[PDB]
Amino acid sequence: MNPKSLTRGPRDKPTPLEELLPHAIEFINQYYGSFKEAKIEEHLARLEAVTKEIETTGTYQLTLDELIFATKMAWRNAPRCIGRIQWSNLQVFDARNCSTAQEMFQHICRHILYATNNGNIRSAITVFPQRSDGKHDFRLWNSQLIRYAGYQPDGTIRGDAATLEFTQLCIDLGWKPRYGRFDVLPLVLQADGQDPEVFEIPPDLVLEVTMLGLKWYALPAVANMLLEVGGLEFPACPFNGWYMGTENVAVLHSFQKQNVTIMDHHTASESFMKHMQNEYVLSPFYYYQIEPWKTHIWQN
Amino acid sequence: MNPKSLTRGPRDKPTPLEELLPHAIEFINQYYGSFKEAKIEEHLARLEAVTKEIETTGTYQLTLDELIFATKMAWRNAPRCIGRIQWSNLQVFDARNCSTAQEMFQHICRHILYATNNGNIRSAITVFPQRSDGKHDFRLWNSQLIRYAGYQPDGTIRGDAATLEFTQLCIDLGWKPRYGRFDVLPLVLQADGQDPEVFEIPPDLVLEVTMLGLKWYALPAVANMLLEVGGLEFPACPFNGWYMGTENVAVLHSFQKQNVTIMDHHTASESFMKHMQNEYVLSPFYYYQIEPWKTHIWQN
Ligand code: HEM
Ligand code: HEM
Ligand SMILES: Oc1ccc(-n2ccnc2)cc1
Ligand SMILES: Oc1ccc(-n2ccnc2)cc1
Repeated sequence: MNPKSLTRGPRDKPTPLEELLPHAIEFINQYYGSFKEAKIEEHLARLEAVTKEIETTGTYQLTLDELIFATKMAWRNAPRCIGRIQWSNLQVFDARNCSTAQEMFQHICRHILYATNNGNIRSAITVFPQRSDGKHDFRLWNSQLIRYAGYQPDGTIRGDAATLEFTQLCIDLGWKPRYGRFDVLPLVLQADGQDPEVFEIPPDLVLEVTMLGLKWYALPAVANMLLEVGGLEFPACPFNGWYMGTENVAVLHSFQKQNVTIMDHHTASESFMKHMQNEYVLSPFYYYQIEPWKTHIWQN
Repeated sequence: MNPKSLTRGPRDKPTPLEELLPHAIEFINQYYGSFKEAKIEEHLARLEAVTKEIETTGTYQLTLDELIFATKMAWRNAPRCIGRIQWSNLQVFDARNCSTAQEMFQHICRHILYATNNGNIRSAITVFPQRSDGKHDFRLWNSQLIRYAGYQPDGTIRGDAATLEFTQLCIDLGWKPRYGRFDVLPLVLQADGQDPEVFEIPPDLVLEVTMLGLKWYALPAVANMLLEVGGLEFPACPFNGWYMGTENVAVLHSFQKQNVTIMDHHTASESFMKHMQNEYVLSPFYYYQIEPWKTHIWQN
């Protein structure tokens, strides 16, 4: 077996041109090939401009349309994603001009607003600036945009056991811990390679389904993966879908009763129909990363 | 003399409760004693929960923090390890929820990525699921994560003489032998007691220092030892440090010239300083095991 690593790690220098160029050329071919027999002269013109740009700046910028295509192909290329059957139902937010953690926060607020849509969940991805030298990365330190804290004496955990470590990190970063079963964690946002800053999510932005005391948030958003395309790496690119029912009877009932989208049969059929409507190593690809608190060099 | 065996062998049944319990109790004491005079009520609460768990499930689970403490104390307890002077400089990856060999492979990929760190080596250990009945062991059959193959007519060996036997095993397992001096061996990974599966390491994951033709890999990682803690046994727990210069002038020069960490005086001083920064029979312990191809019962 020759599996590939599903993880893409940090860099300390820009991707070498002899490495970047072949990957860019190949992505551009994939993009223009999606037009089948059309746009040969456009394809060649784009190859030229991208090459000059790489040779002159050391890197290159995707067009918006190339970016959109890439986010959708990367989704189509996600082996375990059940939602990838309707990969054309994806809203893209272009945050590649983002500079600060405060601005990252506002972009994420918009994403959560749009995607949650009062319960009528819509799939979205927000793409922050691409990796340059690897010393100025944008990262979300959260695993998901919305997730409950987990607190550890008897060895048992209150909250989400999966967030024990990250929760402790937020505390260490000055976040004030409640100790409930359902405390929504703050966003921990890193911009331009700087130390991360901590932002509470406005509670009204968090839609929850009450199930006994049980409760859960409506929006499943992956915060911590990296988008690769044409040799470019985007270490900050949160995306969301909607929940599968499986990840109990009460749950399937409560989401449906509160009108929050889940992947039931009707939704599967509806979203696939909408997908077919739009019809009028793997790359690009979403990689896992190393948890950033294990690799970050603190400014202070 | 009453030396202890440095080897810990296989089991065919779970550790008996009358044996496990005293060891768990003692480890918990060691863990809470590291808090000196604090957390007496927490200590007692943990003793209770661990005992009930052992009595009800036949075993118990460490908290993440207990696991981390154990990996570091086991390192501190390693008699021949020169690096143990800075035992607090250890990154822990928790893979105790691993199920398959494919997943083991991805965890090891992450470990190699993190630890190699483009040459700025960082010490890490990845802990796979603990032994249950001894019939579902996770094992790495390699002695090191990265090591060159050794090929034997005149009785001389091409490659690493220390891997003659394991190399032959990989071939028997269907791995296609080149016959160079520096062929990186595949990972041979056993999950849940099943027959091992063979995985080529992605070449880009392997950092090498070119010294004449001489060459060598940057990352020294022990693949085949067992971590013991509180009566629990972890038969798969690869860890790495960085090389000592001694294990030639050209070598010390080439690593330093390519910026790959070795235990020179500066590094010794730097890592010890970082260690002191963190300051704000033996158990736990790393045991040797019997080479698994000598004990494994083939499913097919
Ligand atoms: C519209 C609803 C969607 C559904 C129902 C869905 C469902 C899932 C499920 C069930 C998994 C597997 C998780 C596990 O292993 O337990 C998954 C993984 C994943 N999803 Fe989605 N997803 C959706 C949208 C998206 C979107 C919009 C993207 C990205 C543009 C995406 C990218 C991924 C990736 C990269 C993974 C993990 C890697 C892998 O699949 O191997 N998904 N998704
Ligand atoms: C950071 C750099 C490190 C250095 C320079 C270092 C160096 C060494 C050396 C020189 C040996 C002796 C090998 C021989 O006998 O020829 C050794 C053995 C060993 N090391 Fe390390 N080591 C490091 C990190 C680690 C880590 C991270 C662990 C585990 C968490 C570890 C655990 C051991 C064990 C168990 C042995 C063999 C048993 C024994 O010491 O008797 N070492 N190490
Ligand atoms: O913990 C999570 C959350 C959301 C996930 N997801 C959303 C869309 N696709 C996967 C996956 C895993
Ligand atoms: O053959 C090896 C490789 C690495 C080793 N090591 C790494 C860290 N500590 C020991 C020891 C022996």
